[PDB]
Amino acid sequence: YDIQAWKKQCEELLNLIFQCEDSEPFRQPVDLLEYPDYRDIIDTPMDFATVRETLEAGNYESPMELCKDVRLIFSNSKAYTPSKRSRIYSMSLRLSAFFEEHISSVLSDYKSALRFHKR
Ligand SMILES: Cc1cc(Cn2nc(C)ccc2=O)on1
Repeated sequence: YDIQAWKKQCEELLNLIFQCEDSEPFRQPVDLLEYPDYRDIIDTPMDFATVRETLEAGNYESPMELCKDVRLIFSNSKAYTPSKRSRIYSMSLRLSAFFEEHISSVLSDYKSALRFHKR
């Protein structure tokens, strides 16, 4: 029932994501010089360095907020892909499965801890 435990758990999961080869296209903001129409398709760019920085700055109140930003990385990849068979989009689907597999217990533990706090 540790209300704060999610933060270190998210730091560790981000470290695992950074060591994954599938995260390479998502580690830094999408290069607007290489994809000049990116902002015509994507309203809110997101990447894993921005997520890690937001977490380290103490600018996430809960793992749900972190999860919303990570999911935005994947939805942006899906929205920008010209094909569901593209390399970057295919990497995003594997990385998303890995993320969802690991974030589930973090969210469950946090919500359980908060319910215990308000019992
Ligand atoms: C994340 C992310 C990276 C890209 C942009 N992109 N990158 C390459 C190498 C080829 C096609 C292409 O669309 O789009 N979202």
